[PDB]
Amino acid sequence: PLEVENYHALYPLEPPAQPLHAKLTFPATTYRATHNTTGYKYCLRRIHGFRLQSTKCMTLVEMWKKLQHTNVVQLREVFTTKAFGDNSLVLVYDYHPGSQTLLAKYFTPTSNGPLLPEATIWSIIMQLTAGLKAIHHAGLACKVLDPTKIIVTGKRVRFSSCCISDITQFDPNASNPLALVNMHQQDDLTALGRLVLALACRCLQSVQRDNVQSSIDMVTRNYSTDLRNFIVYLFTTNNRRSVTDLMPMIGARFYTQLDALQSKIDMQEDELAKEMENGRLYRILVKLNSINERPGDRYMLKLFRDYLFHSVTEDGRPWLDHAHIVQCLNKLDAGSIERVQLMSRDEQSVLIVSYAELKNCLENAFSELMSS
Amino acid sequence: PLEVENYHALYPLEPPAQPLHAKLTFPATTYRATHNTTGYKYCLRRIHGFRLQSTKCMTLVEMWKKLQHTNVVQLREVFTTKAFGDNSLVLVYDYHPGSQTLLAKYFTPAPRTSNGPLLPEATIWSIIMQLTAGLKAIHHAGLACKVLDPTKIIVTGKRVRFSSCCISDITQFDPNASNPLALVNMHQQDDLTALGRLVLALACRCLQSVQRDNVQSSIDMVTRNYSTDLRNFIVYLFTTNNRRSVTDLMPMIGARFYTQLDALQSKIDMQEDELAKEMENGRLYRILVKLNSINERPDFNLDCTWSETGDRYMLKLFRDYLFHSVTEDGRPWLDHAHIVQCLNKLDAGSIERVQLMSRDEQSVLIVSYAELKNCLENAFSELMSS
Ligand SMILES: Nc1ncnc2c1ncn2[C@@H]1O[C@H](COP(=O)(O)OP(N)(=O)O)[C@@H](O)[C@H]1O
Ligand SMILES: Nc1ncnc2c1ncn2[C@@H]1O[C@H](COP(=O)(O)OP(N)(=O)O)[C@@H](O)[C@H]1O
Repeated sequence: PLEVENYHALYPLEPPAQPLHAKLTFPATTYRATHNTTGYKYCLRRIHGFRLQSTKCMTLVEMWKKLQHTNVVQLREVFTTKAFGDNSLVLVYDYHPGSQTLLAKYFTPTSNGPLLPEATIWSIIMQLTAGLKAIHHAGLACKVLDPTKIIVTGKRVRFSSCCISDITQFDPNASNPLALVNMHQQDDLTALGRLVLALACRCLQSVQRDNVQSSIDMVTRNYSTDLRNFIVYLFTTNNRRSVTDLMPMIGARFYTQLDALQSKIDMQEDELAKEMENGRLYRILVKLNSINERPGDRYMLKLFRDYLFHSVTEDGRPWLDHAHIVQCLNKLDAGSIERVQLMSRDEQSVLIVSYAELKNCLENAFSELMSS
Repeated sequence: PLEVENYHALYPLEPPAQPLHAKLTFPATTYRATHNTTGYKYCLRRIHGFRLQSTKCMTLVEMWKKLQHTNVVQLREVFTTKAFGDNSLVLVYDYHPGSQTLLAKYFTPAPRTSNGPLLPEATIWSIIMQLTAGLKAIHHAGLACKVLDPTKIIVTGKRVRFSSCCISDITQFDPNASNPLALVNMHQQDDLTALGRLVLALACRCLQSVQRDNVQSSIDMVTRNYSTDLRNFIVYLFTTNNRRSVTDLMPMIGARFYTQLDALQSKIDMQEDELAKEMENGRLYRILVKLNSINERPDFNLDCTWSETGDRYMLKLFRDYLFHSVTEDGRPWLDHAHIVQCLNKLDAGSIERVQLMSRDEQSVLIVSYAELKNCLENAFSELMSS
């Protein structure tokens, strides 16, 4: 299995994907792949020997593809295929690199590992809550919510494979569908509460039906009263629950998170401003190379091309400076007033040109070439 | 005036700084400056004909310096100098480029049509979420914006900032008072009021809607065309008998936080993309430089090298494959995307093979990219050693 219909270059993720419970476990596996047309790297998940029962399910998927939230791993497309040798349904998601499952992050062996700092638990709470708000608004339920089902790429938290579980369990013909999405949506909120308690305890089996109440008691000792009420709110099942209702409990923290994100944006704003250089170089040289090969002005650029890479040390040895080439190209891109002296292969001719002028020669030459 | 205290190549920002009213208007100009030691570019404000009275205001300037928030333009230093040709006090801020005042952005007219199509509500909240973020940061540090209004806020791309918060305190600062900072709380309330006017003015997008006479109906304007949350927001700020807090405004913004919190994360996503492509650009620019050194470099590099043979020739053919493509019309087809795909294949050195065709139709040459990379590597090292 090296080819799939709309993709190729598949690579197996680890750990191997868990087999999924429909009624009978359908062995299922998730893969790194590469798009055939663009060469983009995506993530695709195969569930073995599965065919969608009705077309209506397709409507449900369309909702899933349609949804777009930063806190949800994007669903890109879904197709049924026989290429693997067991005809199967594969879902393609965006591939987020170096990500590990939240289970992997925090529950792998103050218990197993130093109990999570409160600060972190809220940042998680805000991301997960945001995703849920987006999902529920979009008239969907996560369906399954638990440590394996959420992935953390760097500091970001994302609902990794939410659509799958909904697809597998869906009824094409359902008595009150919208009434059922309602119970499902609530379930998530109960499941959200169960998750965060596992986090605050940083022991997965704290959530145990038996254990939970003492686990809650622990939470309040080591963490704030707010985090308590939050967790206690999600657990009081009797009442209808909303992502909105959690809002005053997170409370003013939103400003800390909102504020943090802006300085991350300012962080990368600087980085990006520096590394933007690489781009200009790649592009400026690409214009120049295309110009040099294809056929006065053309000769001028060609002499300049010799200036950069045709160099010879007094002896006859080459003089390739990497740094010099970068400087000259940057000056060329800037179109600086400063002038360089070009020498023709003939001894007599010598050319004096401003970079700004030379940049024009390239700019003029390219446009005509594109035009033709 | 081309040299300053720490500063040279000062450039005049437009539109020109508005005069500053303390008692008698002091003409002012704001400048783009380059730091001499650092070469970093800052923004500095000169208010004309001034002398600081005392260290007392300085102790206050220290606090502004301590403070550092994303929604406020940073204060770096304040100094009094006689260089510009008179007595002036100059304040140095971080320079945010291409930024414009909030007044200029939303209130410049081209005509309820107002002067412009009423602002989208979503837009207004994001502004609210950023200004409130600013005051929350500033009060919490025991300060009052002192002046809040369309001119004093600048918008740099999507980012909204308090442009020159510190200036108001030093200019109006007095040697003798009940205390310098005894007054700060009434200032803070004055801010929260001033916030209300700004957002009301934005809703209407008519600047004069703030005026005493007009307000009630301006609020009436808001309620017709916007959410009743925005109504409550503007209205809450206007009750004056009550002591108030920036963080009291929270439930009114309410569920928007996810909305904003989300757009920022998507901005973070977009940058990681951009940041990624730049590194690729990095990888490939360098591959290209190695490619260029070799082609036609081999003028006399080797005596024995025979025409059209082995490594030098194979890389020449590859160069033609990238930059010497003809559209069926016979037009030069330069493919930007194609070139990037090929170089990545060469940089990665993939299993997959490509067909390199001579200018002669007869000659054709099929080579794996991994083999294709090897030629460049071996060709380059041979050249590097000399
Ligand atoms: N959408 C995704 N993009 C990139 N990597 C992903 C991903 N979803 C999951 N992964 C990676 O694969 C591992 C398990 O993912 P997956 O097989 O889909 O979830 P599972 N069956 O273990 O519950 C995780 O450690 C995670 O790093
Ligand atoms: N801190 C700052 N960094 C970069 N640019 C700034 C800035 N403060 C103001 N500007 C720009 O300079 C112009 C005038 O600045 P400013 O002096 O704040 O306006 P003013 N004095 O008439 O009230 C504005 O159009 C604004 O875009």
